Amino acid sequence: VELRPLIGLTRGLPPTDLETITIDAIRTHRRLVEKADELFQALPETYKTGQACGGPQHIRYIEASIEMHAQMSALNTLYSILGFIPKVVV
Amino acid sequence: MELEDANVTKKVELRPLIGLTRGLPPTDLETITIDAIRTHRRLVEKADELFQALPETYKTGQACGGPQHIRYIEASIEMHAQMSALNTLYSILGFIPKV
Repeated sequence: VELRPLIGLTRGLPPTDLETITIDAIRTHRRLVEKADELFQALPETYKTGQACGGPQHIRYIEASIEMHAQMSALNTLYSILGFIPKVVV
Repeated sequence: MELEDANVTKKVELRPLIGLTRGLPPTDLETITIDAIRTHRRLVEKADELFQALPETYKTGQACGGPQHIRYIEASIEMHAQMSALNTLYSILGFIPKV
C-alpha cells in the first residue's frame, strides 16, 4: 500500500462508492498523463533528451509529471483496498 | 532559501521525483518545492472545510456514502497524494524550507 492513510479514510464506505471513486481515479490519471505528454512534446529537443534542464517551461512539465505520479500512487492504493482493477472503457 | 527545519527524516515516497528533478538548478528545485508547499496548504484547507461541512452524522461515523461524502474523500485523497510528493521533495532537498 503506497498511501496508507487512504485505508482509514475509506473505511466503512459502501463498495459501490469505492468502485466509483476508483473509476474516476483511473479517468483522472489518464487525463494527467495526456497533459504531461502534451507538455513534454512541446519541450525543445534538448530538454527532451536531458541535455538541458531548468527554466519555467521545463518546470511546468515537471509539475505536471509530479501530479501524475502522485495520482498514480493513490490509484494503486485504491486497487489494494478495492481488491481489484475495475473494468473501464478507454 | 530560508530554512524551516534542517536534517529532515527523509522519506522518499514518490521515487520518480528523484529522476525528474535530477540536474535542476537549485533555485528551480526550490521554486518547485515552494509551490508544492502552497499547494498542500490549500489542499488541507479544502479537505478540512469539506469535512466540517459534512452533516454531523457523517463526522461521527453514524452515516456514510453518497456524493457529498465521496467529494470529501476525493479531496482528502488528493491531499495525501500531494503530501507524498512534498515529503519526497523534502528528501531531495535535505531540508524543509520556510514559506
